[PDB]
Amino acid sequence: AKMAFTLADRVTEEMLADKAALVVEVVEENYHDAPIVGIAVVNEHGRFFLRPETALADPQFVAWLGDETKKKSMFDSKRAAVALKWKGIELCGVSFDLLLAAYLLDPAQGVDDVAAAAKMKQYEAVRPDEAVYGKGAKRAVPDEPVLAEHLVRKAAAIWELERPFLDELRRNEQDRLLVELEQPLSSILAEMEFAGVKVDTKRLEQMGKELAEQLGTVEQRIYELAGQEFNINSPKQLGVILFEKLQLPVLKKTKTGYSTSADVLEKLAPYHEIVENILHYRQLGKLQSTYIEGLLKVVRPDTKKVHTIFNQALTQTGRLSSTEPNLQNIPIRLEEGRKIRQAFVPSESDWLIFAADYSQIELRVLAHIAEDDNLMEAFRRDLDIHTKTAMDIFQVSEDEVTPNMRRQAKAVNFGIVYGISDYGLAQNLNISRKEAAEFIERYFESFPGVKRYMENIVQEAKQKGYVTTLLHRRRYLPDITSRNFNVRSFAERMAMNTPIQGSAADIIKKAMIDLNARLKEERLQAHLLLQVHDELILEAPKEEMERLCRLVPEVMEQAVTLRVPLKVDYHYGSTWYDAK
DNA sequence: GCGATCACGTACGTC
DNA sequence: GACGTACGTGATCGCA
Ligand SMILES: OC[C@H]1O[C@@](CO)(O[C@H]2O[C@H](CO)[C@@H](O)[C@H](O)[C@H]2O)[C@@H](O)[C@@H]1O
Ligand SMILES: OC[C@H]1O[C@@](CO)(O[C@H]2O[C@H](CO)[C@@H](O)[C@H](O)[C@H]2O)[C@@H](O)[C@@H]1O
Ligand SMILES: [Mg+2]
Repeated sequence: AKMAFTLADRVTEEMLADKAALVVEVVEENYHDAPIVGIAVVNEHGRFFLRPETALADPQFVAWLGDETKKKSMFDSKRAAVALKWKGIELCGVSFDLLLAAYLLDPAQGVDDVAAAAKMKQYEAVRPDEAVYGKGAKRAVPDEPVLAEHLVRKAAAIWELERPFLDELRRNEQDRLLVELEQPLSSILAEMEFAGVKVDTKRLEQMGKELAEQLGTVEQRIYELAGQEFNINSPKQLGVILFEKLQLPVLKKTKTGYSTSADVLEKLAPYHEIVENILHYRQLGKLQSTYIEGLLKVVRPDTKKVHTIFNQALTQTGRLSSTEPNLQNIPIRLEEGRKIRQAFVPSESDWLIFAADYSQIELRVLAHIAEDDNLMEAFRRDLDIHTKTAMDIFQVSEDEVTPNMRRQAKAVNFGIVYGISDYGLAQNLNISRKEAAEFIERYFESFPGVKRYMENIVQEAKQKGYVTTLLHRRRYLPDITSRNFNVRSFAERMAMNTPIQGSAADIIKKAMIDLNARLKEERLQAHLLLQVHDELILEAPKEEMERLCRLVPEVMEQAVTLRVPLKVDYHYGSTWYDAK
């Protein structure tokens, strides 16, 4: 049972219709400067397979690819677009992306290939990529006959599934979400990934040296205090030294044995001097392994740039994720690790890094969605929200709020957003369950609208089977009806949190689209480099800083209109570290 | 039997 | 609440 198709040796005009399912196959997981192993086209005139070397060298085919009036339906068009950018070829006219369509229909399905998306509509006339290419290590491109049929079958599925997927998106009121938000964003992410972020490798290498020295020192000190050498990196070996040789108290256990998380070590520090050293060692080693060595491993030696890949179809809440390298988790909390940001620099001379971030976007979204009078007023006054929460739940004036009170109020705020339970809050604040329960109780008394929302949203998830965000993104919560307390509760926390985190995701994605349109209208050279959930990082000529200081915050603040204002802070400097 | 690879638990970096 | 990467350790793979 083979699918019919023409294995063309040359490109013909009927392969260039103004509507087609297109496959530009890039097998390598990381598609940056990666090989395109084959091309497949399916349109009204039939199915075709084209060898990349000839198709991509064909002026007509290249022109067709770049013609915005020639509409293409694809799966993961960003992958193709970026792989083509590295070859100096522009991809335009992508009007439908099955990966993004499937993602929006149900993020939980984990659709990562055409076959997985096709199975949603009982279409199985296509094989999963893994079945054709093999897993991880044994992952190889098969001979042409096998490759060609696979690409043609994927194109054929895309061709057949577009209407069905679009129809369901329409029924879900998500058609604009795909067409006006995710698809345009995909092209923007492609530009961002392709541009990359320049790295000062000399800076990183120098940091590595000083880290190595500091590690050697702490390393020896640890052995001295332990009275013997061992693999500090090993949980088993460490636990034995700490809880057996040194007799430290076992305050927490792990499914496998002794727990040695920083949370536990801090509590053990007063008992023995080795503890602080282990914590320090943990901090330095994390920086050395994950950020210094890890980063230098992925930097391109010729341009000294790192090109992350933003997974736009993975998170259950609509957020993006970042990989190889993950540029969404570069240190900042602690000064030592924060200095790593000094290594992220502008890509051109006399340019600067510009960073803009939303101020408390999640709590502002919560105020809007819950329509809580107290919380909305708080933001209308642009109050320090943690101080305000402390005043309310602890019943004191502003000048009566102590640093510890603000710290705990802040913990409660993070918890309320996470739909946190009394135990979750108790664990984070390191207090009792009942105590944590009282804080939550006081919070709801001060913010009745929020309590009402949390109650109503859980019931809505139960009734509808899912919850939605401002721009109609959805997340199914089948566990919401489980008779298992733990499972159901987790589903409830997700019901309370997804509309918040998800709506914040919708807003910044929209801001990105609005921003790029504005930058183009103004013909600024400034361009986006990264997005870190609630912040946008750009780079631009130093001469554009003044215009960006007004333009970026405004665009981000006006992306959507809520019942409370949106507020954006911004900074700029010679490096990402300096953009503070 | 021996690298190479895979599977999974633990810890920790971000918002 | 949402992520990704590095590590250690035990198990399984691919071949003789
Ligand atoms: O191209 C990104 C896009 O591809 C998927 C598979 O459909 O993920 C692949 O590529 C990522 C980037 O290298 C890898 O992290 C991932 O392991 C690989 O399967 C989608 O999830 C993603 O949206
Ligand atoms: O007072 C009930 C209160 O409990 C929550 C969980 O904190 O939900 C429970 O009770 C509901 C009945 O009203 C069930 O639908 C739900 O499954 C059960 O967990 C709150 O949502 C509710 O306000
Ligand atoms: Mg912020």
